[PDB]
Amino acid sequence: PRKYVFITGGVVSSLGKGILTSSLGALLRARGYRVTAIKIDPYVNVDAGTMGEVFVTADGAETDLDIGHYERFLDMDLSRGNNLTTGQVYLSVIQKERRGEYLSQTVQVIPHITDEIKERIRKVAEEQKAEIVVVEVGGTVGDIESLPFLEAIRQFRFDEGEGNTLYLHLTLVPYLETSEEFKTKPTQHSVATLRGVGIQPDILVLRSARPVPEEVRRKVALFTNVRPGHVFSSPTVHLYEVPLLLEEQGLGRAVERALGLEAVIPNLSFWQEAVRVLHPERTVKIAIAGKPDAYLSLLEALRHAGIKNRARVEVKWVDAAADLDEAFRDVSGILVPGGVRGIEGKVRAAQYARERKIPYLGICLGLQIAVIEFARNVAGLKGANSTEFDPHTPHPVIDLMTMRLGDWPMRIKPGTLLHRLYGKEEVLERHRHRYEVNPLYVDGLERAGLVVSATTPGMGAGLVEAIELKDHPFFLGLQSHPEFKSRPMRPSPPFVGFVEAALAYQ
Amino acid sequence: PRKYVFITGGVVSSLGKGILTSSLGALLRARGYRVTAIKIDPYVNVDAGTMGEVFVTADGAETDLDIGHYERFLDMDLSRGNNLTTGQVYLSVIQKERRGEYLSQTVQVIPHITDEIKERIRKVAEEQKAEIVVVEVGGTVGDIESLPFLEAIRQFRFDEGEGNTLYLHLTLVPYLETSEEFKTKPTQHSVATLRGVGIQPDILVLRSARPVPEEVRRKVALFTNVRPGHVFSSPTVHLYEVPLLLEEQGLGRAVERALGLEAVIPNLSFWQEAVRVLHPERTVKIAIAGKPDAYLSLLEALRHAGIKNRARVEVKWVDAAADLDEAFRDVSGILVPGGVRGIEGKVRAAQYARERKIPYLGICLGLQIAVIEFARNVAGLKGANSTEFDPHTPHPVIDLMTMRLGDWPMRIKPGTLLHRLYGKEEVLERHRHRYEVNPLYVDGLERAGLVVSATTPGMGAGLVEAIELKDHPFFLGLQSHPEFKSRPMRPSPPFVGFVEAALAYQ
Amino acid sequence: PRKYVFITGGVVSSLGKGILTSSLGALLRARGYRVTAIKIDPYVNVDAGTMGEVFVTADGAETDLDIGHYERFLDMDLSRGNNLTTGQVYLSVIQKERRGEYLSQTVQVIPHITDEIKERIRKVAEEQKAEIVVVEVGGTVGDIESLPFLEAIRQFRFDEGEGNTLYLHLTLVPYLETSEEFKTKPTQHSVATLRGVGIQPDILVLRSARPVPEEVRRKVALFTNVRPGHVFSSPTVHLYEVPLLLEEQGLGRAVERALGLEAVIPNLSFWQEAVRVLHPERTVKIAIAGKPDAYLSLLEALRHAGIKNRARVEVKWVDAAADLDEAFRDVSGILVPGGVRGIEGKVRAAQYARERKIPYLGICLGLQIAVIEFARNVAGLKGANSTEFDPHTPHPVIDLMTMRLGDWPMRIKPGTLLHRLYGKEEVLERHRHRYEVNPLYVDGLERAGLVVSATTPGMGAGLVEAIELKDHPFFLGLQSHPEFKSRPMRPSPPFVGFVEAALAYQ
Amino acid sequence: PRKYVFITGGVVSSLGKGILTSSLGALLRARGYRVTAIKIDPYVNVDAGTMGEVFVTADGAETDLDIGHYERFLDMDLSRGNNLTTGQVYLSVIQKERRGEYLSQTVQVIPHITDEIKERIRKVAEEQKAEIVVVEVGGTVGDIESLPFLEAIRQFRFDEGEGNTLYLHLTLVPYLETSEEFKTKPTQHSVATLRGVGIQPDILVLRSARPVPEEVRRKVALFTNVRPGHVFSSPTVHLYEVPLLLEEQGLGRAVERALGLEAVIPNLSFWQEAVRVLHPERTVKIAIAGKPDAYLSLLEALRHAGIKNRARVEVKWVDAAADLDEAFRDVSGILVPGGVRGIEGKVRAAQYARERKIPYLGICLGLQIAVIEFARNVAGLKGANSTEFDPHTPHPVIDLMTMRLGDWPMRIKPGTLLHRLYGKEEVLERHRHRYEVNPLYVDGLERAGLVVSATTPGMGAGLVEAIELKDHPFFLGLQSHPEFKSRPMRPSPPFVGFVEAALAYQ
Repeated sequence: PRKYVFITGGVVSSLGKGILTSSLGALLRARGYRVTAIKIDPYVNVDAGTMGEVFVTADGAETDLDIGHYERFLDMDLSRGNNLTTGQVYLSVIQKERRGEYLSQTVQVIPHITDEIKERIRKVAEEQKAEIVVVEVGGTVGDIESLPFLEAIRQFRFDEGEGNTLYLHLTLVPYLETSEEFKTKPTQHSVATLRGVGIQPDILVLRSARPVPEEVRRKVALFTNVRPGHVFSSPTVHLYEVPLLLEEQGLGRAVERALGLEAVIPNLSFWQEAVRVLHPERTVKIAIAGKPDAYLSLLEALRHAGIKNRARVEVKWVDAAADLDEAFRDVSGILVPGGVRGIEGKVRAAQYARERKIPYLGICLGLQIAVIEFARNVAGLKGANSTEFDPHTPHPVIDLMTMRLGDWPMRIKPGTLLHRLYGKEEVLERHRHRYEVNPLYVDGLERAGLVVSATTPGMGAGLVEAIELKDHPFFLGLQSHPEFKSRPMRPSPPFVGFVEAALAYQ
Repeated sequence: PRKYVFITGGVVSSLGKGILTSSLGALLRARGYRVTAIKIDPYVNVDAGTMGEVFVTADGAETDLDIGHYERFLDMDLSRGNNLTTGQVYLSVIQKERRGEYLSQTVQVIPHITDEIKERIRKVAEEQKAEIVVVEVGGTVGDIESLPFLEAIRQFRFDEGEGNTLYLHLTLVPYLETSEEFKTKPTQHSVATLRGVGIQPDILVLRSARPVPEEVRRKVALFTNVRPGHVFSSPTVHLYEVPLLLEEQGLGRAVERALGLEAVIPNLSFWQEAVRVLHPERTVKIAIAGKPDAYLSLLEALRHAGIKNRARVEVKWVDAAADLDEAFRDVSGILVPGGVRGIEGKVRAAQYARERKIPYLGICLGLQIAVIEFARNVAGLKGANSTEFDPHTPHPVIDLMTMRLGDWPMRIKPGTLLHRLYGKEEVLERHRHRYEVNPLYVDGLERAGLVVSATTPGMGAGLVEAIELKDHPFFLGLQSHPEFKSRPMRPSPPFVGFVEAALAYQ
Repeated sequence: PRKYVFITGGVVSSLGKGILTSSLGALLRARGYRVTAIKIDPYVNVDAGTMGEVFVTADGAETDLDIGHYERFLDMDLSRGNNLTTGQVYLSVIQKERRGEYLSQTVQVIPHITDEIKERIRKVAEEQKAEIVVVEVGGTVGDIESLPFLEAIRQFRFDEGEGNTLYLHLTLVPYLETSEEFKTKPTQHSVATLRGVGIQPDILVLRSARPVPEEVRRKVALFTNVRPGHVFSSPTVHLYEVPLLLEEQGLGRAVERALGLEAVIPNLSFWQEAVRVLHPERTVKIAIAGKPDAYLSLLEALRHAGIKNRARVEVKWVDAAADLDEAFRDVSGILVPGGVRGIEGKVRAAQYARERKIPYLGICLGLQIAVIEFARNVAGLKGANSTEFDPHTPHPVIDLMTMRLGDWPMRIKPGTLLHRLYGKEEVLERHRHRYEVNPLYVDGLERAGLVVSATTPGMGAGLVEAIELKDHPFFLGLQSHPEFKSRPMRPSPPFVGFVEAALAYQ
Repeated sequence: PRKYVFITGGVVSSLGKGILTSSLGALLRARGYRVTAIKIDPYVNVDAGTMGEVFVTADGAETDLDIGHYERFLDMDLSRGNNLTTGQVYLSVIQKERRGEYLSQTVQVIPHITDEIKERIRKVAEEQKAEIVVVEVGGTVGDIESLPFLEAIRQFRFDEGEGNTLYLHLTLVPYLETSEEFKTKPTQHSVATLRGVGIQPDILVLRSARPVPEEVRRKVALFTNVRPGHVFSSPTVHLYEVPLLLEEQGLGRAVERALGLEAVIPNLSFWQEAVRVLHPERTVKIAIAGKPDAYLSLLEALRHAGIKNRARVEVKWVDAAADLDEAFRDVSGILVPGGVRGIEGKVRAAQYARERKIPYLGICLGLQIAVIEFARNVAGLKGANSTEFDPHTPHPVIDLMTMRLGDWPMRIKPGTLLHRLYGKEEVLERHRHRYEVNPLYVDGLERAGLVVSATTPGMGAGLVEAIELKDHPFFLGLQSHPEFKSRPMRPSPPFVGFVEAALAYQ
């Protein structure tokens, strides 16, 4: 029987519910279960494409960044089905009643919208063969946008039967220094609101400025009709330790028993060894061309890399005149991420990284920038540009034709720098872009020394996917967003390679 | 400054809020104000077309039947803009965010859905030049489907300023015979729920099995923070007296003062004279071919007619073997309404009404039935039928090509029975049908004695709009639904004529 | 393990929750369980003495009339402990904190007031050796006066463990004739309010103008998270059939299983036979001197009597010039109940009943009235009166010294009319009065023919308890309220005797 | 017309509502209004005597410490009537219904308890001739203990009419460093709960870890239906500046206009000059014999004193072997406060302060300790003690006979050290103690050099009120708690004198 663990938030948002969901899911995987995670975003937006970073799943769905957390903690490919919104649900039901599919019935929030919500939850869990599905409800309990979702998950208790559903609630326990006292009132009120929509939480996670004492934890239990052993503290601490400490506190065992599952000692060797590496062995500083959650998967990628290279990575944020030497001193690498509203400054950094032999990695726009840079100062195409930043450029080396989305096959040219990192001839990488290297200028660029180490069969295409130079210690650029597939258990090669050269340059 | 009177319902629905809205609006018109009414239906259906009768406005919108009440009490043409639903609102906002119109913003119920709601209310009121707009909120206060609408109307207090908004709340006051006591608790709780969403009602209307005593009314006032003079009883009583009694109780004056309007004695002569006629002068019984709210506008039309002919009309519901003579004894007229799932029985009644010279009126399907009937037993086209009830008939006198919606121009053929009733050459009537008289069979039908007293220039067309026979005392059929435009101040001619002949046949 | 069944009410009061509580308790006794009932009255009054009738328990407590229902259905003596009020609870806790018993703690509603509430519930159940205790919460769910009590009973689920508590909720399902439809919305909202204070009802009882259809019952179940088999109808029907029909519907079995009790066919022979007698065999009409719930136990007593005498009793309410003959024609008995504000009219009826040999029974004041009457027109003590209605009377045959409360021993004088009815020499009867027969006038009254068939040893006393006359077919008066101990399984003798003579007089 | 400003708290308690109430009241006094403050404590305790410090008013009432804040900010004597509790209210109403004062009525929370609450508020305001009364509701909005009080203050809007009541609500706006963002959700929810009990706050005060930005303040306004100009920040900052900054923000003007009062520039010279002194001119450190809110009035007294002596006072908390010299180095004074559970250690400090000529001040127990000390090592009465700490002492110099409460007249012996400080012959000081100097030992103590500089005429007495020694630079002890009357506008002499000598000893 499939088990469902619902996680809601109260008092205030931003208390790390995404990580909580991710960590609980990992704790369940470490017990040998087939797990999946679903993020419910109560906003009216159909998806996150009109929008913090927008994560992209293999199927091309644009989603909330929590999906990326879930993928990294579960080491699992998710899909559009794992990110539910108010817009999707309402649009879906509305179009159905327009097609008369409800057979002249009067469609209401309950049960029509709620039925749609539960159906989507079950559908994705099915397709993903999940034994335990962790569903995180976005927003804060109380706001009206979450009501249809709260009623939907509440109904699961009856639908699934005894022992197959569990409700966790994350809340804030303010700490007042003046009085030096913890306040449990907000938690009490939030739980009362939950009960008001018909839900009694089984487990409570408390987040506070300081770790929550058992005395305070026992108080919260007494006033929320929650067993003391089911109240936990969620202190501020390397995100990789989160699942470790939660397991140590008993959250794993708690969820396990409440779900009617025979206890299974969890294998947390990976996470332990991961945090182990996280005193390192070395420490290199790389520069990122740009002006936090906007680069979450990017930063995580550098993290994974640092680990594979038993080395800590510091990140200096360079915001791109010729006053670079300083901005780039004490740095062993330059990374131009995907993007915007001004590109010459980066075109400058690419130029610099290229002539000073500083490890370089351009993602999406970062690749197009190196190409614009190469074309100008090497291929001799003055004013070369992307039609995105100059529609009238005489040399549109980057032109048209978020269009390419999700996984796209990339064919790696043998014996290239790109081939060394992947060690394979073909791989899939996720896309989200509308501009590409102009086919017409590809001949001339290679004649000048620009290497096209990757292209796509299409899906559909035949476009350039990666560029490099046989000539600097490390100069690579890819059109896709390799960070999106990067996982702590499997770092993205471009970043592993980039970090390596940064260590060699050190 | 435009005034807004919002009317909500509590405890239970079906207490006559539509009539309350209509009556208040009429009381305001009798004071010389430009008024309009808006019905908010919280269901997810975009409109009422996938669905009680479905009213059709002049612009072709399919709406809740309350619109028809508003049109009849206000003697005013309304539009799709006067019937707001959850589907419309959400679909509208969703499509806007898909077109990026929200400029990368995160769309939420508040303020995006609520802004859309208020915008639609103001838009329609503008186009209709309303000085006072009465907005009725469907559903019952408390259910979650109404929350976005309750928050939207609540915001009007602040947006419109002091003296420009008023909130009325209709509730049920159960009466327990055993104890012989009135119960005000439900009202108290409902008002508390309203306050919970931020609304304090200014006026309360109490509906009970028996009229509500001032003692009970004064109690409700004490426990709802509502002035005693602002608590009224809504007893069961001819619907036309409703506005009269409400005015007599002081509801008119109350609304007037709360809105900051100098008192104006209302001119209720029409309604008074209307109820005056409603001991009549005569009394004819007509038969309606069919199996209540499903024929609301139909029945109202007969009501208006009876009034124009200073005569009361009884309605025997005939559900169509040759055992008609009985079913049609003591009756002076036969009416076949628009429709379905079986038509031969009506084809029989048309046949009967035709050979026994019994006043006949067919609406929509009722016209097509007389044509099928004529074609068979007069034009000699055995098995003649509409392709709607027999796609394989050898003589599809009624075929294809709710397609035609709203007002369509009808050209009345001079000196016909149809011309006598309308006394004009051209008029507009509202449509809602997909089947029409087949052009190919029109020649042969007239040669047999069937008169085409009306057709349409199109919009688009050239189709038959009305049929009759120079030969029986009254035999008429129209493709449109003339009942939809019928108002107590202006009865629909086809029904006025139909009732007349019924009196002559008497 | 002791089981607790809590019964709450929603929407409106007065739906017969007292009878529901009584009936459920009887259904449980018919299964061989030791049962007790507790009435919680949320008003601030300490008890019902400052106040519908005020019932008096054997220990002298003045309580709500529901206690009398419980005693009659359970055939059980209850005590002050079975009627809990807000005043008692708060006064109790307040006096405790004044005596520092809370050890310098800050006393709050929760847990101090709530602890007091649960403690009183358990205390009484203990003393009464109850296996299943039915607790009825007065008032309507939602009002703030019941909050401390709702929180207290809610806590019992956790305190008592799984299978030992059950929550029943009685609500109103309005019926609208116009629409001819049942409304379940109020029930839905009331249940939502219950959930808001943390309670999910296990069983729902629906009360409506007409019996509630399974269709409506199944709807309520769907929208209240209550199993369909746990939703019952509480129709209007002889109160003695109530437990019968509730058992037939499955309420007995339902409660049984939810409490984890092996099913036990109930023995409902008594109730069946009782309703059996209730087409009678005869039918006598008696008159009650007075101007409904005010005489509940009185009327029940006549009911019990009628049953013992296989005869139906009609009650003509006589409100006491010499125009009695009419007021007392077609009547075979006169009863002057306890009381007031005017007594001469009754003094007249006593006079009449005495000279016309009409069976007479005076309770409390009714006895004192016969004595005033005898003293005047037989003992020749002009102006004889009670100092309660004439402090200056020259012959205070009734004087001072609700003072005597509860059970008081009565010694029946052998071979008297009072001895024939009780067939015993000594019994206990419940009191509630301050005025007594004046000792000084007792000698002279007997010399005139007034028989003192009962007195009290005291407790404390030596006062007259009953009077009669060897001379009329039946003339009896008691100082106590024998109706209070009258039970359908054991009618009160004075009433059994009174009804008998009424049959003989017939 | 009397104005009422109600102040409630939400989200969590302890945000400084007492100071807020005090500060607003002072801002109103600085405008020339007659003001008073009332503290409502929802706990069930009748008063604070069974209990943070317990403040004592002139009439002998034992109250919450907020009363002391109000007295200090308003420079006004308050009474038991200014501290309302749930116990008082319920006990009061209960005793009234027991005396039948409600005339057989059924007493309920509403309106009986609520009527009692409003009556007490108005009664005290009357007796205190208040033009504007500031009422602070203890507890947090939402908890059920405050419901009767919230309903009572809500009713004032209707009772007092337009422009005479204003509602202020203090809430917490958590600040999350990780996100570096302010959270307004809790405020939104708390305001929604207030609206749920029928109250819409007119003004909001926001308390956060960091001052609240106008951006956040404007957001809160948008989501609480509160004008932006009526939203203020309550930052952490000398408590005397509080009223200054609140006035600078516009809170004074805001309250003024909402109350319909013509603006009046406030005279805040005192508070300004007070904070002016608070960089001082000097700085002495005194020791307090003991182990925070427990000594609030005590500490405030030292504060007032420091001000009168243009000097800052540091407080070293000495917890009383002969290892004093250290514990008392760098200190210029010793203060033994009222109290307990162990006194020898203090007896030691008194001894030390006496032989080393260190300014000493004993309050209540502090005086009795100096007497026990004197009697032993000067009067030669070995084992001398108070029967409170040794019922068997052979020399009970302190014995019996919180008994003496509130203001008691003290007669100052001319030309004494006690006379120099007060400069008057007679004054009133507040008491709260049961033990007194034993009359029998007074002769012998003076013969040994102990000076009785004060006694009481009684009320009732003739007991010692103060002791000193002509011989050390400053050695004083009083039986009363002079700190209770100490106000920043009028420091308590004993403390002014004590601080002076501490400066001289410096």
